[PDB]
Amino acid sequence: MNYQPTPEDRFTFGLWTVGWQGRDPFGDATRRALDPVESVRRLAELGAHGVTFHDDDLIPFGSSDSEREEHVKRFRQALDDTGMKVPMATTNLFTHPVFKDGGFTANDRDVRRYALRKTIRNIDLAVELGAETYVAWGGREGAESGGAKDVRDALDRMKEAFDLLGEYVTSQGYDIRFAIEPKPNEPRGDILLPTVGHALAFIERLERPELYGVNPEVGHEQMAGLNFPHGIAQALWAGKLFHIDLNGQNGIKYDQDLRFGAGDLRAAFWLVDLLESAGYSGPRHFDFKPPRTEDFDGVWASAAGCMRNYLILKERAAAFRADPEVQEALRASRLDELARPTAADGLQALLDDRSAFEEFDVDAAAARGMAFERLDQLAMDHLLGARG
Amino acid sequence: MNYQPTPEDRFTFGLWTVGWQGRDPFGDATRRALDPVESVRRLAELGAHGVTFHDDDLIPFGSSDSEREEHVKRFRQALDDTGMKVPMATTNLFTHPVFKDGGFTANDRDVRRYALRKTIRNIDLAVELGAETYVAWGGREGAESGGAKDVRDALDRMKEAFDLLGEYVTSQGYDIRFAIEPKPNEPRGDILLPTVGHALAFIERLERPELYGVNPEVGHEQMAGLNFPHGIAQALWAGKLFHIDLNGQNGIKYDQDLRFGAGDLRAAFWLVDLLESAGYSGPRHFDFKPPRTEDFDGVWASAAGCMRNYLILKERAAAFRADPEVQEALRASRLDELARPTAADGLQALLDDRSAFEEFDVDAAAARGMAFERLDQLAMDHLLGARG
Amino acid sequence: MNYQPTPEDRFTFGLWTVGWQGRDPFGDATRRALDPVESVRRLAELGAHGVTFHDDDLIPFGSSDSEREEHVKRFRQALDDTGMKVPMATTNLFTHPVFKDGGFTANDRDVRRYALRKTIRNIDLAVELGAETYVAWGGREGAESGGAKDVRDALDRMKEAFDLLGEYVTSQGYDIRFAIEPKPNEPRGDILLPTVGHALAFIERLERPELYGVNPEVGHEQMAGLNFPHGIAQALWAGKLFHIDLNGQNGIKYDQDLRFGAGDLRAAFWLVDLLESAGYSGPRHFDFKPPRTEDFDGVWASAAGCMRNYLILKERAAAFRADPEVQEALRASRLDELARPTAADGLQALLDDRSAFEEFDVDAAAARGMAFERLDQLAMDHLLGARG
Amino acid sequence: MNYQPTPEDRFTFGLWTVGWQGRDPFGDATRRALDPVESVRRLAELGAHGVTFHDDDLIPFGSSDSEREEHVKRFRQALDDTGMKVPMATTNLFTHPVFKDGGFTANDRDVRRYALRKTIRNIDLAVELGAETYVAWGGREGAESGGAKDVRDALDRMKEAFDLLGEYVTSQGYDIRFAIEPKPNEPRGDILLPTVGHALAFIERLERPELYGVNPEVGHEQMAGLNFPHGIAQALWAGKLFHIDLNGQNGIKYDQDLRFGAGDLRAAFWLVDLLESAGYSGPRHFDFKPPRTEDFDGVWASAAGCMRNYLILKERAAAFRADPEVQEALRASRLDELARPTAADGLQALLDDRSAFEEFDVDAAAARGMAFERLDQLAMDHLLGARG
Ligand code: NI
Ligand code: NI
Ligand code: NI
Ligand code: NI
Repeated sequence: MNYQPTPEDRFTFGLWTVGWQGRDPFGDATRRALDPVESVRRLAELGAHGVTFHDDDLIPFGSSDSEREEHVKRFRQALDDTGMKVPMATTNLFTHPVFKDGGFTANDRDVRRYALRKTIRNIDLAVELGAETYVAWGGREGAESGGAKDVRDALDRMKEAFDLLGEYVTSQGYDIRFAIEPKPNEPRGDILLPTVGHALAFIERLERPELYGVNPEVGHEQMAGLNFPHGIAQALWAGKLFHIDLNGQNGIKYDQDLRFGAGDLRAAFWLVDLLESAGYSGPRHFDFKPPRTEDFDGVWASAAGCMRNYLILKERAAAFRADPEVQEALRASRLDELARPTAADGLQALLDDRSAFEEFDVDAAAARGMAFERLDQLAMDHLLGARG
Repeated sequence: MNYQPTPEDRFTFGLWTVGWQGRDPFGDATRRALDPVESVRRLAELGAHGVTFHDDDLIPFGSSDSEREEHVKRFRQALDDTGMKVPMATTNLFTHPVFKDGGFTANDRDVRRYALRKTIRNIDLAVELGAETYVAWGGREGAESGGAKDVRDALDRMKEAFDLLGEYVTSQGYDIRFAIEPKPNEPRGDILLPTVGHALAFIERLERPELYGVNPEVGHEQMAGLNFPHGIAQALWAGKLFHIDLNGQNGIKYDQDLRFGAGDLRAAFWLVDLLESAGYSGPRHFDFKPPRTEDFDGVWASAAGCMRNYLILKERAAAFRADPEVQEALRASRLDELARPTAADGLQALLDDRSAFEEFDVDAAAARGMAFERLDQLAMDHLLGARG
Repeated sequence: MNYQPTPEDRFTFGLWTVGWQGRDPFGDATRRALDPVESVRRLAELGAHGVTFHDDDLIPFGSSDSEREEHVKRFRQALDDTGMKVPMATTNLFTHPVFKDGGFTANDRDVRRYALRKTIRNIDLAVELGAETYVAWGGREGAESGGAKDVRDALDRMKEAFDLLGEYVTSQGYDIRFAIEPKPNEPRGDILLPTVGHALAFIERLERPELYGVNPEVGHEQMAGLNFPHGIAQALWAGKLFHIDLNGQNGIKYDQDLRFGAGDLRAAFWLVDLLESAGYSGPRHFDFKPPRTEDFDGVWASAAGCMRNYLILKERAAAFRADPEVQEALRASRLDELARPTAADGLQALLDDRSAFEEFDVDAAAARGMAFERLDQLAMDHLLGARG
Repeated sequence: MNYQPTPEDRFTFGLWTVGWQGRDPFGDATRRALDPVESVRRLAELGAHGVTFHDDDLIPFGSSDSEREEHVKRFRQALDDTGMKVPMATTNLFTHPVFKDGGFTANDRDVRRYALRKTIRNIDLAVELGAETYVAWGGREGAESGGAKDVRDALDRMKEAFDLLGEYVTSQGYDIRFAIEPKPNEPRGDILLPTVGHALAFIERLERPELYGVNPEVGHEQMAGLNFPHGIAQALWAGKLFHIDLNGQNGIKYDQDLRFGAGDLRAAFWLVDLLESAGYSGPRHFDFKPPRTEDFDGVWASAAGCMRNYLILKERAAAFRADPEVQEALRASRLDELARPTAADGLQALLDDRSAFEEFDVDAAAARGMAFERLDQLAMDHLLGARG
């Protein structure tokens, strides 16, 4: 009755997560840098399936074409030695001062062209390493003040950028899809496409919408006070959940990036329930930061904790849905009726159906209790392993 | 140099706004009810263009077909006497206990059919009164707990509802469009389609998307900590801003519905700037509540205040955009460059353009300051009428 | 290994909690009213220790002196029949329209005098029924706008009110203490004494500070995004935690009043840990609302759930502190060193101690990891009953 | 009719504000470092009264006693050359990795002793430079997880630290007072003494309370969604506002530190109104950050903007309080009655006064409107300079 991860569980980590040195807006690094090769090795030992990277995590900004080759070759050798995969890659368009007003929607046109070239270069690298998903997080696309950015022009520029990227992968014959990662704020005062919904809407305006989906992050939707499982359900409904980032957040404040399971524990339970129920089959990626209070031992403890907490929640959610008492409570709360069409009989039969209105007993309907609290206490008992 | 509204300004109010009696979750009504006919009269005297209604604001729930006719005829006479119009109408699907688990996405199928019949009935009434926009606010669509609602099934049901409504207006030959009004929470723990972005995305999945747009509300996006002007810009970009609701909100807390201009005053300034600049031509609707501390004199003072504050902001934003010093600062901050295509030369020329990457001087670009703070202080001076 | 409450567990409920009819700002009551006598009976059957009341919960506003006697006598008989106690009482100074601008700090002086008389009358009643704690929640003390309330004058008035109440109980020889209940907002735009800290500070300015403490509520501090267990620790440190209100809240939004255990589950765990560890011996009072989706069966299910979730958390926290692996991790994280004085040797020895500064090896100290993540994963394993 | 600051206006800035290089959690510095001597010079040219510093802003961490002397002597010469004063100083106990778990409440006892020695050393320096106020911001005192910190022990340690500091300044005969600066979160998950109220309460438990007050910051109380002017009024009421930090914040999110006037503009108006009305006579200190989008020209523009926006608000608030129409509206809203004692006649006369209860006409009182909306629209007109 234990919780050891296997590469079959598809757990992945970014190089930048366990390799975060602990620098925050008020303080210096508390840990030395990690060689990517060591991270790949340590993570493989913990049971992880693969790793992800920003271009600049793997190849130091300003590297010569040959230094580049050397960096990649060592990385590739660590992957061969461990069996680790690289399912996703992304571009760093936020750290260098040149991106201080954004990458794809910077006001300066020459910066936007440069942002696209830096991206295209890394897409080729990611296809070579086998990635299937290319993520875009526009961390610097946004503003601190109202006049600094015309948002209709900036969306035109954002669409222009993504359309060109889609032209490029289709012309090269690459099999890779894009995933946009929303965040409402930080480091910009307000960021463009702030939530899963804004990114889903945007995508429908691209030339080839089928090439793009979303990469939602637990803590990001919670920084807007939103229900993350609800957001994920809408993305699944639209057919657009191409990737997901897992972590923990305690409410509306700075982006904490705690390990998965920390923060809002019940939201984590309902998220795992939904992913496993909908048969989500992509990576379970952790975008998190071991607190700067920790040494390297606490770093690996924190990474193990991410995977452990997913597997415990997976087991409690599976026990909840398999419990006959729970299946009866779902029927008592009429979840089965929610799944049936309101009016498969069609508009005309509905208009002619007097039991839908003229003779509907509104008082008897209103008196029916929904029985949601007992259902929710059953879900609580199961999460806490208190089923008696 | 004053600020009197005229019916040309297209200011509208819901019957439920100035007619709110002051009941809140912790206290009794502090004001008597208003006859709709008196509200129409008082508002006409204040300079308003028109009024809006929920079915149940105008016709008491449970009214006989003849009481109904009487209520409508008196209303129509007040409109004829004053020249007031009715540009928008909506359905009350949230007050009656029968809607306690929602209208279109209630778990009980018979409640969902009833919700659609109650709606269709009011669409006919709204077309008779001349409305051009039919608003839907699903205030009860949502949940307090994770197991109570499968969100993929509920979105199926929501889409089913809106598709049927669109079939009905097209079969009747009615010229009316729908506008969905998002809200993140309250009165449900979490509400479905919580933000402008989620509603825009949803619409793209309907059978006839062209029939539907959004009706965003200032306070609702701010209850999620989001930038309302940014949200409106995205709706304008998508061609979907069919209506708008104006009011004030002080941050993330219960829905305050203060008069427009109250709450976040700078957001109000940038919103007015954007609406007038984009040539938004629909109603300027106020969805607000005079505080329950007030008597009827304070009610009409609060309603006048809404319109006054819009006209003052309109004048300050127009002065800001006409100021030659501001047009020069916009150029200094490269807003003009934001509006130009990144790569009208096409993908291949970009890939071959060495100044976009191989020979891009990243250090010189990064050193360019954006000059946003002086621009923002110019916007502040103009808002405060302190231009010297 | 089960979780049945007994009157020894000191669980109490307000009449207004299970008796809430479901009216919210957007909808009608969904449940009939409960007779106080039935609530006392049902709660006794569930294992509760006692009940609490507002004056107006027990005696309808505007009751004649004799109707009053009748209401009290029936109540007293239900208490005798069940063994239930009344440890706390409070005043309703927020529902009647007369309190729309507050009770003790209303701008109208005659309303403030009336507020004090209504209070004094109920203190006598509470002493007769045996209450030991008199709670004050100034739900209407505050403002929607900046000019409406001078806050220094209002604090003068608040202090005046509480000093007079203390003069009265000391002159009558009553053994009862007062507890102030903070809330940051709702129903007023901002409420005075918004958090536990503001109320603790205020008390130190009263004539007889020893007579007053706080009654913090889980959801209220969380509506300000604060850490409720931290807040409770500060109140315990000051010797001022005279009572506590338990419930659940999902983040910063309207006051949800969910059952205890719902909302932020980890905060609930750390709260129970602290109360049991500090030996808090007052009532465990639930101030919560069964969702309006529920019928009376769901009401009693929700109330049982409050007590069940406390007892489960109590058992997991006790298991955590008794676990030898956890006691070793606490030592590894230096919690033992936190409890020792920094400088019991005194100022002069510290100034003369060169190992505190001149010869302190700052680099070796900084490299020590705090081991907090493993400790926190041990706390998680224990909460989820996953200890292996 | 313009807005030029003079040293009489008592405007001050921290060295760390205009000298912030632009490093944030996601990106590199965008500006070179500033020599303290140049900042003192540039600020003097802008009209500032003085500067403040952390020990480590002025003397690089790890400096020899002689390098120290050199740094101080150049600084002192810049002060002599410009006439600038140093009214406040503070300690950096948050940047160095040694303070990763706090300074005064770190779990490691040797770190806490070192924190006190680093502090005492800087108090002597501050007294030499003439400061009157010594500020303490415990940015690292707090936790990311529940078990990492026992908050009652940590408050014991915090009190121990401040008592020793007070023993030291009294034994040295120094005339300097302490001011504690609260913040609810960031960089720790939750920080101890999170709001003005918590710090006021804490102080009352110190050995010599009269030596300590608060230094509230606009953005910090707003990160908890609180009303900053209300908070300042409570501090003034307690006699404890020894210093204040001014800046701008857009709601509940990461600490933005925008220039004063940005963020919530109406809160800024009511704050200035209160400070000038209560005769606050300390420094008007700006703790803010010029956005990293800016070059040095935008840095000085942003600093000028702080002072300009204070002087504009000062003029609008003074015009509001001097307006006879406003004085009449204050009387109409009964602000004059708020300032009168509720019961100067005493408890016994109140108990015997039948007009306070037996014969109080509650219905007539309730019908009185408070007239707050017209008052608030007068305040808006004055702020926008739209008085007609
Ligand atoms: Ni994040
Ligand atoms: Ni609203
Ligand atoms: Ni509450
Ligand atoms: Ni700050």
